[PDB]
Amino acid sequence: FQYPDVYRDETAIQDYHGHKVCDPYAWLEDPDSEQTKAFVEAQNKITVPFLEQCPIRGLYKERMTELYDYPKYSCHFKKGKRYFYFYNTGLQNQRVLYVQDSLEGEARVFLDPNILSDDGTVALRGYAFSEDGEYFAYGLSASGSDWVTIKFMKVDGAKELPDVLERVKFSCMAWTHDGKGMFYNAYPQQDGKSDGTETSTNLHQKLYYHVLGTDQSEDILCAEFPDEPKWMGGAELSDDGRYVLLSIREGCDPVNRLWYCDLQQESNGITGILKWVKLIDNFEGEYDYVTNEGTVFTFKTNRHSPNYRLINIDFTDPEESKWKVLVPEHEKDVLEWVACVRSNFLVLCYLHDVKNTLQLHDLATGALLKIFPLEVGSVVGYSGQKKDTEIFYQFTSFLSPGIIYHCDLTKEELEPRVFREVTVKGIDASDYQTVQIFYPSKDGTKIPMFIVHKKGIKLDGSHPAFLYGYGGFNISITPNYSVSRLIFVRHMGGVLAVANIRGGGEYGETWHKGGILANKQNCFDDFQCAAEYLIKEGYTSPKRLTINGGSNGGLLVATCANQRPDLFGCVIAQVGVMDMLKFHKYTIGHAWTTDYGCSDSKQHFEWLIKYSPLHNVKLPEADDIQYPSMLLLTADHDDRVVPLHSLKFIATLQYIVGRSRKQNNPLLIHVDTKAGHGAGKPTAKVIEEVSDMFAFIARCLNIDWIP
Ligand SMILES: O=C([C@@H]1CC(F)(F)CN1C(=O)CCN1C(=O)c2ccccc2C1=O)N1CCCC1
Repeated sequence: FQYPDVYRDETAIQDYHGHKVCDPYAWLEDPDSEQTKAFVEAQNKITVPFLEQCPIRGLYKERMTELYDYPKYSCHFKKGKRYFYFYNTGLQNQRVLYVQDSLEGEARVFLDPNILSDDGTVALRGYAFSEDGEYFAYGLSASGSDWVTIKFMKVDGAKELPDVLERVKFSCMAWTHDGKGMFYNAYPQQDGKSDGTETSTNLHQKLYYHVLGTDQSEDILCAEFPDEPKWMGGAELSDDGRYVLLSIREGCDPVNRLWYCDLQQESNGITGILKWVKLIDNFEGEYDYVTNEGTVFTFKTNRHSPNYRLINIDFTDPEESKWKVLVPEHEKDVLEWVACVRSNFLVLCYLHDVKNTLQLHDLATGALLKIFPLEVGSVVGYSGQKKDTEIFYQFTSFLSPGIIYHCDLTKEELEPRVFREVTVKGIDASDYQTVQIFYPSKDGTKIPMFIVHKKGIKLDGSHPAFLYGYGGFNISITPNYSVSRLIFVRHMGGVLAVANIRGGGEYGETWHKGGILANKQNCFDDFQCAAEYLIKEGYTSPKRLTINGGSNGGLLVATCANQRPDLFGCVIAQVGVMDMLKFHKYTIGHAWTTDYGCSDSKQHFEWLIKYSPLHNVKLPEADDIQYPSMLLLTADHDDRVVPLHSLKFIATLQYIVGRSRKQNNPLLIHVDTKAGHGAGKPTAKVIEEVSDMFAFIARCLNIDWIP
């Protein structure tokens, strides 16, 4: 196979604070052009076959269907007088929402998204029940877009209502307790397309209030910031449903603004812009509403608390030099989330060395009452509200699909018991072993990393290791269950390894801030030192190492291949960011500037320019050295991270590095149709994806298959 001829527009010179930089494939930024679509068809025209010629691709796909064909369950959660839970019988495209009148009664289907699209590309995204639990609202995203459409249903007898709301994106959903309507966000009718294939930027998001039974055209706009195109304010009601807490965001940082409105002070209902009272009118800290008792509101904050803590604010006595610390910041443990339950019970879930821990405190004083026992892993689900008298929480780990626990908090002795549990026949945990080491980075900083391998393997660098990482946006990559990665471990004798490099939140905002802006390069160094570790201690070798990542992840893997291509022999970047110069001009990109910086700033341009994947591709100077096999994966409806990044990055690779004679390794790309950034991808498509990713690896590193 030969790489297709791509037209280079050498006249595309733009001036960044003096420096002149060329973008000969800037024409790839037009999704609807004939040239772009020819480029796309042409690339998939050489990748599809390639991927299909590997026989393992069928062995993998077959083992995937089987092993992934197990009952996936969500936590039961009570709304009103009925119970609810999502459930997938095994290989169903999208999870279904079942309902029951009693934890012991038979349960029926309440919402089956599977009947709205022959191929599972229409998916539920976001949902909100009325306070009474008698009305349901849900948004559905087509083809993977972020764009959503909210419909309404009457819980009793599952009735469809004529209500429909369009042009919704990154919106909240809050029902007033009077059950009259719902708060939501929508954008201004922009010229062009609005289905997820466009790249137009998103600004001027407003807060509107839909009154059930009316046309969207009659909705009440409740808040807008016309002087600030980027601010995005979500709303929600206090537990007593008297206050509306509006959280104003600008960028992806864990900081917001807290404005409130005493519903009981509105001259006569919600008739327009609200009389917002500006409590926290600055972006210096995160304020997360937990619950409130009267005017006393309790919020999870990080204000002078890198690891987060708890505070009480009386709205009558707002002055900061008065807030009362309920639960002080833990010197080393990070406070992930807090939930109020059974009125005065508080459930906090900490992150102790990238491991979740579940405790239970007293809202009144904050004293610790109980510790819920969990193995090493992650708590992935929870269900317990102020009015509930019971909790439900899901536990997952590298080797455990999941365990749902239950707990009746009305009992004197708080003893929790297994509610639901599920094992994946075909796999035997006792055969694998999880270890967590701490390796040092280029600067001394000890970085954590988990490693799953079979028991008994001899460290002689003879195994193919899959190294994963993300690094950024305060996201913490904790222990999860991936059948698709285990198969790799047992059917290709591979070594799984996940690194928690700086930029993430595993260690408060100081871990987040140590891998962003002027220190972004700290994650690439952090993630490189991980390959060097696995390789040094004989887990694997350079030619048999694979590094995956997507979104912020994919940028990481793409930059590490550009900086140290001699370290890995395979790279798989999914829907990643590649153009660090023009990234902020698309869809919601402007919100990422808080982690990367802005090419618009003479000072930010210098950090970016040095690592921007698309602008640092180079032919290795050493004779015996070449680029690792690379597979970029992206879809046409990814409006989160528009395809132009990968599209442009691939044209560049095949040209600069691809066309030389010493480069035997492949530089392929695969553009999926009817799929977006990742969320909501139907099962079928999911399976198909991993089969490629791993087939590619097998053909590239020449890996045999182990029955
Ligand atoms: O998608 C993203 C970044 C980093 C993230 F944290 F993962 C999520 N993200 C965001 O861009 C998230 C965008 N986003 C908001 O800012 C927001 C405000 C209120 C409600 C809903 C939303 C929402 O989806 N990226 C892809 C490339 C790297 C960053």
